Amino acid sequence: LSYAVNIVAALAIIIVGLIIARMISNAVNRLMISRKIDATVACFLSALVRYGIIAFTLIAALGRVGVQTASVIAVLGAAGLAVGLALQGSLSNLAAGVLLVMFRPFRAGEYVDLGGVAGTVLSVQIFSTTMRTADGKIIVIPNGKIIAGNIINFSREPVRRNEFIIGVAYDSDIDQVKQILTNIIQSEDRILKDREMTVRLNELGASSINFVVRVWSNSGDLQNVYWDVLERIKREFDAAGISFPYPQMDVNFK
Amino acid sequence: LSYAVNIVAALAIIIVGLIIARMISNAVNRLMISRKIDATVACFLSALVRYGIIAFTLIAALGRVGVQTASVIAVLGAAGLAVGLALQGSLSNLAAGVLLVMFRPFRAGEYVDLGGVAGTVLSVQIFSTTMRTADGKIIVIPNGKIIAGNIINFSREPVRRNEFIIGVAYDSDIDQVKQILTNIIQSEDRILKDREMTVRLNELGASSINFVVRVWSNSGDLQNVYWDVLERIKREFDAAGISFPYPQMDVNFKRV
Amino acid sequence: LVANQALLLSYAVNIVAALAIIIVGLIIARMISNAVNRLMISRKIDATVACFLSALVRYGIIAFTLIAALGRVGVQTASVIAVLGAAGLAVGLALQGSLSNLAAGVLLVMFRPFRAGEYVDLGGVAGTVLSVQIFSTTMRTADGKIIVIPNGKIIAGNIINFSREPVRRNEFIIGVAYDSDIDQVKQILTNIIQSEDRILKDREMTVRLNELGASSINFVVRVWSNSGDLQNVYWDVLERIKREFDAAGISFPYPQMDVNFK
Amino acid sequence: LVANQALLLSYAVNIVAALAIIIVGLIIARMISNAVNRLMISRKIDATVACFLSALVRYGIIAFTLIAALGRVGVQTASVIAVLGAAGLAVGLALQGSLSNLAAGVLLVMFRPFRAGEYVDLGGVAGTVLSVQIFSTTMRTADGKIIVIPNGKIIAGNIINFSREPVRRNEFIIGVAYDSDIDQVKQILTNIIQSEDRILKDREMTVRLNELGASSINFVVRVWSNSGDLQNVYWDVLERIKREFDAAGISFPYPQMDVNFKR
Amino acid sequence: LSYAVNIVAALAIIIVGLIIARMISNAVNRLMISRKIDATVACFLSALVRYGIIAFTLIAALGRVGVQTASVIAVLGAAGLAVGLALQGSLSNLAAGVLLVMFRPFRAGEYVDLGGVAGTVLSVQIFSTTMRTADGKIIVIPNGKIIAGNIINFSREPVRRNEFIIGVAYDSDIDQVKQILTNIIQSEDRILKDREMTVRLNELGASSINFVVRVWSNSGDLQNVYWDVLERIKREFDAAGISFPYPQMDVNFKR
Amino acid sequence: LSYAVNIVAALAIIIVGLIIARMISNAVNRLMISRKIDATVACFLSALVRYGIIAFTLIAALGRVGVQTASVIAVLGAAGLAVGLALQGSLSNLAAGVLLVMFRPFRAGEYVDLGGVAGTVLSVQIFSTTMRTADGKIIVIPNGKIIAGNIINFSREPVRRNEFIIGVAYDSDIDQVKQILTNIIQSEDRILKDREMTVRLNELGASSINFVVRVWSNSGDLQNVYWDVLERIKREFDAAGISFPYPQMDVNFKR
Amino acid sequence: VANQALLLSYAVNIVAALAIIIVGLIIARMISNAVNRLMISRKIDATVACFLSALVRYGIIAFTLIAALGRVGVQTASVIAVLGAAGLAVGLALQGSLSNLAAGVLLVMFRPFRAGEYVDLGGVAGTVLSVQIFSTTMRTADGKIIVIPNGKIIAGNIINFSREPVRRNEFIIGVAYDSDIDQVKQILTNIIQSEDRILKDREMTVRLNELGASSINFVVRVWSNSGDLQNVYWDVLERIKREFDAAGISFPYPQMDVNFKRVK
Ligand SMILES: CCCCCCCCCC
Ligand SMILES: CCCCCCCCCC
Ligand SMILES: CCCCCCCC
Ligand SMILES: CCCCCCCC
Ligand SMILES: CCCCCC
Ligand SMILES: CCCCCC
Ligand SMILES: CCCCCC
Ligand SMILES: CCCCCC
Ligand SMILES: CCCCCC
Ligand SMILES: CCCCCC
Ligand SMILES: CCCCCC
Ligand SMILES: CCCCCC
Ligand SMILES: CCCCCC
Ligand SMILES: CCCCCC
Repeated sequence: LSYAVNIVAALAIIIVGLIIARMISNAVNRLMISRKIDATVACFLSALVRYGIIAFTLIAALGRVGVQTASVIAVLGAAGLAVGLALQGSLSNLAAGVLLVMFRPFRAGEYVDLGGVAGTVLSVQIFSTTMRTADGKIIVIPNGKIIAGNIINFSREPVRRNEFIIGVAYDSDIDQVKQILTNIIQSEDRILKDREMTVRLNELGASSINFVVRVWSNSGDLQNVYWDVLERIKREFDAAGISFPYPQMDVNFK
Repeated sequence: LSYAVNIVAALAIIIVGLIIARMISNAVNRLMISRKIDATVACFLSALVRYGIIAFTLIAALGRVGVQTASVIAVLGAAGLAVGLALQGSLSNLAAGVLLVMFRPFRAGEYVDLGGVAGTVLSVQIFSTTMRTADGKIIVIPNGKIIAGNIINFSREPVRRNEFIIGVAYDSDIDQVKQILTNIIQSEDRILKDREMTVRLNELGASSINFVVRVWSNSGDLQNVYWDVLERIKREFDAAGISFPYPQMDVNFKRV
Repeated sequence: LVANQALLLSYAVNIVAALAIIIVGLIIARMISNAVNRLMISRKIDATVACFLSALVRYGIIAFTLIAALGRVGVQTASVIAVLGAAGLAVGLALQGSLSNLAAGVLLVMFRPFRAGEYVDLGGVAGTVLSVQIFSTTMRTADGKIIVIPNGKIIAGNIINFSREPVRRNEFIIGVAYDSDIDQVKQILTNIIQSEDRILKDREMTVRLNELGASSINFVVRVWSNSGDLQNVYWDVLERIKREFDAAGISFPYPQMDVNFK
Repeated sequence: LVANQALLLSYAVNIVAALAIIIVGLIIARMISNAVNRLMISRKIDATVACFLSALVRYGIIAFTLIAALGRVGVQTASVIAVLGAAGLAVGLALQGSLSNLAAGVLLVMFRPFRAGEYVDLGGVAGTVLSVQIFSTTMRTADGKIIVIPNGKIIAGNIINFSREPVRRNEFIIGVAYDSDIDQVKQILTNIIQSEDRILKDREMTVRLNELGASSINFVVRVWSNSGDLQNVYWDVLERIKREFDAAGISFPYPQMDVNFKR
Repeated sequence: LSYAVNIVAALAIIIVGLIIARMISNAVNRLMISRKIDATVACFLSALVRYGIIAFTLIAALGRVGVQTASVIAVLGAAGLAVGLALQGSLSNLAAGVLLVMFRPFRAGEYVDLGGVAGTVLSVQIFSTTMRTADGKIIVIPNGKIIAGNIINFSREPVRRNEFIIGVAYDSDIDQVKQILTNIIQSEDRILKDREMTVRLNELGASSINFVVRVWSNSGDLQNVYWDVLERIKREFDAAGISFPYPQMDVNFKR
Repeated sequence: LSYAVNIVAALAIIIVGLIIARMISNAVNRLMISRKIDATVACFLSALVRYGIIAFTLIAALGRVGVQTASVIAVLGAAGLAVGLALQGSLSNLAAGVLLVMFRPFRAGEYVDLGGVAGTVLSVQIFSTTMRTADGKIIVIPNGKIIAGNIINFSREPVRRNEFIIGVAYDSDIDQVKQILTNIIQSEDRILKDREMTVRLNELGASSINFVVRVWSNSGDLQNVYWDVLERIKREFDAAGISFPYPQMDVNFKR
Repeated sequence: VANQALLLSYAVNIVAALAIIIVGLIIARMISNAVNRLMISRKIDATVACFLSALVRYGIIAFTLIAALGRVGVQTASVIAVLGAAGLAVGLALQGSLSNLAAGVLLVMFRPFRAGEYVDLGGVAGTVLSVQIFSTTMRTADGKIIVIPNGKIIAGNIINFSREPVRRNEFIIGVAYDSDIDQVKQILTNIIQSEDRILKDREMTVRLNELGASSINFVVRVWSNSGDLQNVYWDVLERIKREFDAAGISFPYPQMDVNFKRVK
């Protein structure tokens, strides 16, 4: 009879194998964490070391009860592949997560645009990243999607550039317009003077002459510099009698 | 002759194998559920443990009736692959379902936007999620599709931000306009005063000066704060003689 | 080789055995694969799922049979697997789309996101479901067109169901001249929706100034009715708004423009 | 090796046997694969399905034949599988699109979402179906263009069929000036569609104020007719709406604008 | 020592195999071309018959110098796969080329639209098709791309259909307008009279009443029938005092 | 002990194999280049012949130190596959490069449009093609991308066709307009007279009658013929009192 | 306790298995560094030499594990299967990065752009800062930092604004329908003749280009050095304005002929 002996041996092997798997796979895990390898990378790789051993164990254990060696590979292969398909997206997001943490194209707290979606990063989870839009919406984007696309970071550079486009009537003095605009941006102290300070006639529009003005400020200042400068342009041009034209039209009666 | 003995043995093995499969695969299932592993994950994995054993059983059983060991693998392989292709989408939705339950980017009852489709979540089924739009339509979105895309959640933050853009005639007093607007948002108690309260000249438009106003309120209040504040802006500006301009045009006459 | 006929009829026996095996195998395949099919159908498993799975049980046995049968005429065991493998794969590619539609068909039947007779929108295509066939779903548009959409395509996308909820919501946006009394406009609109008995009064009844438009003030009105009523409530309420505002001297403004002569 | 000719003609026998096997195999392939083909066609299985499946039965046998034939000249059994495998795979890739179109062709014939002669819209392309070939479908547009669409592309997408239903629905949207009598407008329109005998009276006959437009009030009119009638019912009804409204002094407004002068 | 004998045998086998490959693969090629099988199909399939034999030869030849039988399959497999990837697009274009030749959805000289690109087909090469646009641009489209998409053929039907849409002022006589238009298309002999001849009030536009006119002519005539008919519509309506309205607008003053 | 002998033999085999690989793979390379096979094709294929031999060498060499024959295949397989994935895009661009050189849908110096990007081709590198836009931008497009899409060639045909669309007021004499336009294109010698010379009333527009004019010139002339002809149309119509209408509108007053 | 002949008997294969792993790991280190130095010294790219050396390393660890696990009875096909799966798992996870890695090499190797050049990579323009292992960083004209994956970059078009030393401005000027075509051209030609930053040995187009709805449109095309392009446009444009105003050439507003009626 002595089938009983193989059946208990098969269980013994499974038990001994499961235990020797736990320890070898923790040993390797501590070893990589202590060598400053990423926690998730060390985790993922240790999990493989674990199941590699369970696999070898099942092969030997099922082997002793006559289950053939190719059959175990085939079956486990299928199982692995089934799990593989189910875990596929997550595995990809997992990896992206590691790379975002590892290379930090953005950091929690930075305003970014990830595929036409902008807001301030809260956190980068294992599989996805959370951000808060300027108006309090919480957006959750999968890590894989993020890393496949462009990452625009508004916060990384300390200094940024406003552009104004102002339209004035076709009969404005080009010199006066420029002078006034230049005075405005000269007197604004939040405008960096050691950088570009463009003030030019840019376009001959349908109903107006368009002047471009480009001026750098610190990120923090950018918003208010625009608003403040714009209000001055309004008041100054009104004072100087420079017209902001409405839509124009020549009409020919019959 | 004694082929009969292999044929009965083959059946015996199938029967004994099917029974020993049931129990080993339930044992492992209860073990996972009791260790607080997800019900669907524990189910999926147990189903594999089950068929792994049926596979080993069929190999040994068909083996004893002379069907070769590689033939059984090939055939079962093909079958598995056939089923694999058919079950592929669902398997992916199944997994997404687990992750939505597990990480709860949204919860039943939250207003969300899943790929340009907005409404309040009813439930997250095994393969798909159901929501009701603001006007009573029921939308059913596959879980996989949801988790591949962005998940905008309107309900998660307690505090949210209205923006108003008001256009006034080019001859309005910038100071007056701002003052009035500021008085309106100061006197509204549903507007959080410890947060942003922006009131600025924002744009020199074709026919109007455009002021932006940005003010935070609780999610619940957001809708009505907008409506209420807007109606006041109208009445106040009308009282103060601030003009909401119609489209403008300078026309220069001639005769042919 | 006239005289060398001991090893001749010797082959004949394998050739007949090979046929015998094919025949016996084909018969034992039919029965085992029907037995399994009845077993599933009787255990309340879907007819198509039970069919699909039984078909596999069938060909698995024909495969084993061909291997053994071709085997006894010397065709090697790996060759039969390779060849059948290729054949299977060829059929596999040809049947791929259908297999996917087949599965979607099962799931639409099984979970019924929609039911025959419901107005639905499947990927920007709306109409009333007629049936869900094995591979595709048929619907009739509001104007009598028959659209046939593959099941797989349906289940991959969103399914908007107009019919599932018993109660639905109309939105009206009405534009009135900038000199209208905000209070009067609201009052009139509120009277209209109060007096409409098909408008559910225990639900939202919004009437608000919504937008300061280029040429008009825009009021939003939002009011729930039963699905069946929704269409006619809109039409009826809209006609009243027209007649009432006209009576009250509330102007629906045309496009506006201030023109400055030069 | 002049004298060493015992082992020479010894190879000749395998070489002729190899050819004999190829020949016998090719012949036994032809017949077995025709036998199966007639069997399917006679059992009312599709001609193309029966063809495709028979072609596999054929080459399966040629494959077994080549293995045994090349085998008897020492070419090893795994080598033949590998080589034929590659060849098969090469052909596989080249034939892939067609194989998919072939299958779609079968399904279009088999389920007939459309039939030759029906006006259909296949992925934003409309016209009257001429035929469904093995790999693609041909249609003629309303203005005489011939479009050829691959079968696979057709079956992956929506199939809108204009011809399947016998009865279809016109919608008219008519804009009248803001000072029109809502009752009069409706009455006139209703009279027009009542007196049109090609408009089915047992079905919807909607005539409603639908939209308050920028320059006009818009009335919707919806009325069912037989497919054949649909075109002319629209034209005929529209012309009447014009003449009737003109007679009744109901104005079709031009674009409107209030203009406020200054200097 | 006698390794030298295996090494020469290995070369002998390679040489004998290469020669027996050439002939068997030409024999098969002539057999197919003579049985009216496509030149490219017969070529492609013969090339496989060739390398199948070189493969068997290398296996046996490398075998007699001790290189194991699975190793040769693995290595050649890899090589084949490397070439496979590089040749993948072309193989697909090759096949499309065959099918375009074989089924001729279009023929050289026909005006066609292949995926929103129109012009007159010059030729269908092995991998791609060349056409000349109406204004002398040469477009080269890959065969695979062509066969995956729609093929609109303007030249296949002998008879085609013009549509005119004419806008007239809201005060035009519907009967007069129709009559005039009908007279114009009746008197045009290049307009097929046994086919559709639609002349109807089609649309109540913002500034005009729009009449549709639909009339069939031969492909060759279509262009000039349109131009000629259009000029007559202009002259006739002007003569009859039917107005082609400019953009309209009702303006309501104040100040 | 005599493990040392296998270890040195293993190295000997690697060395002998590497050397016999170099020569066999150069021999094949010269053979192809001398038979007028493309330099890149001959290169790619020779590289395979090389590594095939290194593979056989490693199998035999690692074999003699006890590393099993299936293990070497598996490992090298994986390595090959790793390199395969990394080299995949380039391999595809490589092949496209060959085909663009080989079939020359365009040639350096031709103005072409490759997927909505136009300019003059500078060169076709191994993996990508460089062009200069009309305004001095250098665009670099991967070869694979190019060959997958349409290739519009402006330079290939020697003769090309201008189309002018001119709008004149609704009260213009159709005959006069045509006559003037015809005189203009008759007197232009850079307009080929043995080809199409269309001058027709084409469209009844909202504010104007639109005449189409279509006339062929040599590629080189096309640009300036358009400019020159257009300026004449302006001066001639002004002289003849033919009006280029501004936007039109009928306005109906109320109070 | 007594059955200890076959007990310590296993211990030897277990220590041998470890010995093999250790000896294999060490002989892997050196062989894979030896190959790495060999490539780097032969002027092979640092990343290519790295990637290939890493394969040489693990190939040896693989052979080592097979032999080591082999001596403790773990069968030779099992080790291949298991390592295969592991490799494949890692393969999938590393797939995107592997593709970006390769693109990184090719961008460095062929330099379609160089740090400091203004480029447009898939409708995104700015000046390149650096090309990292997996991605490229650029700064937009207004101070935004964009990070684009290398693979995405090489799959698409690369427009380089900085590579050519000479570039071409186009001006389109609209003048009233009653302007003298000759005068307009003459003035424009004088402007571009007198601008010294405009290359005179190259195209200098000034033509009537379009008969627009409300204006005649003249095109002007003129080459300058990359550095000059911006300011040449601005300067030339301002002159066109002042000159035309002086010469009484009108920049027309939108035009319309209006035909009055009196409804009743
Ligand atoms: C290889 C994993 C150890 C951490 C690497 C950190 C790299 C920083 C790149 C900026
Ligand atoms: C394989 C033969 C079965 C034919 C199916 C017919 C279906 C008819 C539906 C209209
Ligand atoms: C095997 C049949 C299960 C059906 C699921 C029902 C869910 C609504
Ligand atoms: C393997 C290094 C080659 C580098 C070639 C450089 C081409 C510009
Ligand atoms: C599929 C779920 C995996 C989660 C690991 C934390
Ligand atoms: C880690 C769990 C694997 C199966 C998920 C469905
Ligand atoms: C739960 C049913 C099994 C899947 C076969 C389609
Ligand atoms: C074919 C889908 C199977 C259903 C499992 C719940
Ligand atoms: C039922 C027919 C099988 C499909 C082969 C194309
Ligand atoms: C008809 C045989 C297939 C040929 C592929 C190019
Ligand atoms: C690629 C050619 C296939 C033709 C089958 C009729
Ligand atoms: C037929 C040539 C082989 C392809 C290598 C680019
Ligand atoms: C990539 C080379 C293929 C060329 C065939 C003529
Ligand atoms: C020639 C280098 C091989 C590819 C590794 C990135």
